[PDB]
Formats: sequence, structure tokens, C-alpha cells
Amino acid sequence: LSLTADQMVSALLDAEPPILYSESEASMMGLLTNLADRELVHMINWAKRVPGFVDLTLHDQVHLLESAWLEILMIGLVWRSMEHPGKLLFAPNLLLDRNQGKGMVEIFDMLLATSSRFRMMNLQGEEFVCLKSIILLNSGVYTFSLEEKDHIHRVLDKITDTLIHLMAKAGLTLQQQHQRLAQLLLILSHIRHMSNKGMEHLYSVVPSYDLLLEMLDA
Amino acid sequence: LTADQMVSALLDAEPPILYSEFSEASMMGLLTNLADRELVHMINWAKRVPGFVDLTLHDQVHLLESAWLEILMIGLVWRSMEHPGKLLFAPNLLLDRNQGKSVEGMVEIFDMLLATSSRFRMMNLQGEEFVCLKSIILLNSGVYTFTLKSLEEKDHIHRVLDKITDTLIHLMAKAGLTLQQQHQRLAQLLLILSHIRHMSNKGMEHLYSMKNVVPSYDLLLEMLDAHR
Ligand SMILES: CCN1CC[C@H](Oc2ccc([C@@H]3c4ccc(O)cc4CC4(CC4)N3C(=O)c3ccccc3)cc2)C1
Ligand SMILES: CCN1CC[C@H](Oc2ccc([C@@H]3c4ccc(O)cc4CC4(CC4)N3C(=O)c3ccccc3)cc2)C1
Repeated sequence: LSLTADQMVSALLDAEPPILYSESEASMMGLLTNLADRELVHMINWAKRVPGFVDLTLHDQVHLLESAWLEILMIGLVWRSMEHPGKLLFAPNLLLDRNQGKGMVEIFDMLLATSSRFRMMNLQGEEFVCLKSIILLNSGVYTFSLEEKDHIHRVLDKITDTLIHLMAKAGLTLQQQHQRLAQLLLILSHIRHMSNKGMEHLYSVVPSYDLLLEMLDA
Repeated sequence: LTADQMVSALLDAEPPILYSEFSEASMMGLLTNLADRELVHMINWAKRVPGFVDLTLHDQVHLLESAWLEILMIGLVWRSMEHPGKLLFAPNLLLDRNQGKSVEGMVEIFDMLLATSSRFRMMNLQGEEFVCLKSIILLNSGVYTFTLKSLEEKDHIHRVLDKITDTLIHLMAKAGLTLQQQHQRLAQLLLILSHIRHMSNKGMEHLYSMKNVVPSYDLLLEMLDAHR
């Protein structure tokens, strides 16, 4: 909460998790499930390095991860796929196009369109890691103590300050800084929608509290 | 449009507060009837949101198909803002969460609505901010799920969303917030739109679990597609 915007960016950039590799349709879904399961462990490690996260109770950290993990998996997929129009880069050895998706193809198309939007806004890495932290802190805050929510709101305020700082350094006018901040946060409501539809697809499943708690390694 | 002209147009577009036409058995019937009547006024409101009628009728329908439940829910939260623990579906239909326990799955959504109302209250959300947020929902909700014409439409929607951002900022500056406070408040408002998107998805699931579940394409087209 005392970190400068430069130090917040550096912390987030240093916390970035690694890109993992993948290990017919049936084998395709098994591969994707296994990849997501391995990514989750790295996601927990990443979350523990987001400044402010571990000041929350363990119970609240678990709730935030429960609400956010699918959104975080999807935004990372969208980021990896930016430079690959029309395809989704699940892993460096697992690049799929829309035809391989043929309720899969509707979510596949939403993800491709998000990656398209990122590509047209020329989303930067520094902006991406702030967006990912906002998903972690924002997604479960409405659905939980009041001190905990205050702390989460103070951290979100710091990430907003950091996003604005990055845009100012890139030379954006104040008007362009506000407009870009808004454009980026409006994409998060589309990522929320995808995660909701993504969950509906998966149930047609979630990591348990105990599993998340164990990976947090109190 | 200037920011002040944008606010004025949105305030003048605001639909009226409707009334319900009581027992737990009749509750879903009253709510359905109320929402059906609200949808008609929502259509008239959307046509008055600057830039909306520049779109094709097809795209207008698609935005309303994406956004209509979010828009009903945000109005409900706004009407309930000053009534802690209650949802003011209508001035004569004010429910608490024990009344939501009647239908399976209802209390979960009721609690999400109550938490949003509580958040609006904690932020002291102003009416001018509210109408901006509702217009953002209409323009943003269906834009990621829409070809030369499509590119032109998306560019136009993003330009109108940028104008509403400038309007939100102007409202906060004219009220004397600092630049830091302006950016922080803008972010806090827009992040609430993710929760509203979440509530609308859970709500749609709830509506299908009961099962005329949504306004059809042609119904929306019919109401949007007016003659002269
Ligand atoms: C941790 C929870 N359990 C373990 C995993 C199970 O959930 C899963 C979670 C994620 C996926 C993949 C996956 C993998 C890696 C990634 O980076 C991202 C994704 C994205 C994603 C979610 C949309 N997905 C799909 O397949 C998909 C993509 C396009 C259209 C339709 C579907 C599979 C299963 C339960
Ligand atoms: C236009 C479509 N038809 C309309 C009827 C069908 O959709 C409907 C749309 C809305 C509702 C109400 C309703 C009414 C007015 C309002 O301002 C807001 C709402 C909100 C709401 C949606 C969550 N709701 C519920 O009951 C509810 C409230 C609390 C918890 C769980 C459920 C009923 C039915 C198809």
C-alpha cells in the first residue's frame, strides 16, 4: 500500500507465472483440463505475489481465488493468443483454431474476439498484469470483513493509479488516459461473462476450498 | 454533444417508475408482469441514448438482447439504494430476502442485488452517474459478440462509450474531486459493471430454471422497428 506505481508494476511483472506446455476431440478436452489444472498451482503462487493479497485472511484469499481463477485462466489465454489471429494459443504446442472447437465454439469465438480487441488496443504487458490483478481482487469482493473489503478497495485504487501512471508515461493526454482506462475495465465485464458461460459449458469442475487452501500453503 | 448535453439527454430519457398491478404464490406473476411493462419503456429509453439509433436495427436488437436483464437489475438496485436490506421492485412491491426464500435459487440473486445496492450506497452514487452507467451497459454488453458494416458499427459504439467516459469524468471534476479521485471513482464504477454482468448471467440461469423466458428477437425488433 506504500509502493510507488513503478514498484507496483515491477512486483507484478516479476510475479508473472510461466507458460506451461500441453502433456481427436476426447483427447483434446483431456489435454485442456490437465493444462488448466497445472496452471492453477502457478496461479496461486502468482496471487501470493500481488501486493496486498496476503494481507487478507486465508479464508478471504481462498474466496477470491474461487471467484477469479477461471477469468484469470482466460485472460492469460487471450494474452498469449494476441499475436495469433483466429487461433487460441492454449500452450506453445497446442494452438487451436475455431474449426477444432466445432457449446465450445461460442466461447471459442468470444475468446478470439477478446484477443482481437487486445490486439487493436495494442495492450502492453504492464497493462495486462495490472488487469489480471484487478480480476483477482475485484471478482469475489461483492460476494463475501468490512475491514477486508476496505483493504481490497485500497489495493484496487493503487492498481488504478498504476494503470494511469503507465498511460501517462506512454505520452497519453489526460483525456486519452481516462478513455483507455475505461476501455480496459469494460473488457473485464466481457471476461466475467465468458467465465460465466465457460462455467456453464464445463458443468454441461471447480477446485475445492480445501485444495485452494492447501496450495496457498499456510 | 458536450458532456453537459450528454447528461441532459440521458436524464430526459429516463423511464418512469412503474407500479405492480399479494402472497408468495402470486409473486413471480407480479414480477414478470412488471418486467414486461418495463421492457416497453426500456426500448423507448434506448432509442433516446445518443448514438444508439445510428446503429442498424439488427445491431440495436442484438445490444438489447444482451443488455435487457442487466438494465432491469441496475434500475432495481438504483430504486432500492435508499432502502437497506430491501429490493424496491415497485413503490408498492418492496421485498426483503426472506420473501425471496420462496423460490429455489432466488435468495442467491436477491443477496447479490442487495450487495450492489449497498455498494451504490457506500459510494453515494449520484443520479447523473447512474444514467451514464446504464447507457454504458446498453452499448458495451453485446459489442464483443457481434462485416465492413460491423467494423463501422463497433467503431461508432466505442466512440460513444468514449464520450460517456468523458461525461463521467466531467461530472466528477465539476463536483471537485481531484484527478486521482476522478480516475479512482471511474474505475470503481466500471468494476461494478462486471458484478452486474455476473448477476445477469445467474439471473438468466434462474429464469430458465423456471421456464417466453426472454424477449424474442422478433419481439424486440417489432418494438424497436417502428413505423412513422
Ligand atoms: C481447475 C478446474 N478444473 C480443472 C480444469 C477444469 O476446468 C477447465 C478450465 C479451462 C479449460 C480450458 C483452458 C485451459 C487452459 C487455459 O489457459 C485456458 C483455458 C480456457 C478454457 C476455459 C475456457 N478452456 C477450454 O477448454 C475451452 C476453450 C475455449 C472454448 C471452450 C472451452 C478446461 C477445463 C476443472
Ligand atoms: C421481459 C421478459 N420477460 C419478463 C419476465 C421474464 O423476465 C423477468 C425479468 C425480471 C424479473 C424480476 C425483475 C422484475 C422487474 C425489475 O425491475 C427487476 C427484476 C429483477 C429480477 C430479474 C432478477 N426479477 C426476479 O424476479 C428475481 C429478483 C430477485 C431474485 C431473483 C429473481 C422476472 C422475470 C421475461
